[PDB]
Formats: sequence, structure tokens, C-alpha cells
Amino acid sequence: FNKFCLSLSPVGANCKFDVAARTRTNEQVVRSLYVIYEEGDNIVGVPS
Amino acid sequence: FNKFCLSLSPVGANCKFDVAARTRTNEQVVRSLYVIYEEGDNIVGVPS
Repeated sequence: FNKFCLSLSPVGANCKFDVAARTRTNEQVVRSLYVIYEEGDNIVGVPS
Repeated sequence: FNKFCLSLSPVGANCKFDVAARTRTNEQVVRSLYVIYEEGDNIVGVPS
């Protein structure tokens, strides 16, 4: 990414993730996490 | 338009505009402005 931010308020958000409580059977959504980003190459995620 | 309204609350909104702070380089969104409208011909925007 060139930019990547997480937010608890949908202002400028580009997309959102669904936060859920996963139990023995059913998985249910409790909150949404907002994501602001710009595709690019300055920032790289890594496994470590 | 037959109808055109601006709102600060997304109830009935048909679409929204993105309000941003444009600086020397980066442009970033601060607020959203909601638009309620019906296509038609009763109301015309004008340059003056």
C-alpha cells in the first residue's frame, strides 16, 4: 500500500471489515472496522 | 431536477458527496454531505 489506516468511524473509509464472535457453531457480527487505503508500494505487510 | 435537497443526516438520501480538505499535496475527507433528489425538469441549476 501507499497508505493503510484502521478506523472506528466511517469518514473517508474506502471499505470495511466485519468483526465477529465465533463460537462452537454460529459466527455472528458485533462490530465493523473501517479501512482507509491507497494501493501502491511504499508499505509492505510481512509475516514476521 | 424535480427535487434537490442537501442533508447532514442519511435518511432518505439517494447519494452522497465527499467533503475534503485539500492541502498543498494530499486531499483528505472530513465529512459527507447527503443528497436527496428526483430526476426531472422543474428546477434548473444556473451559472449565474
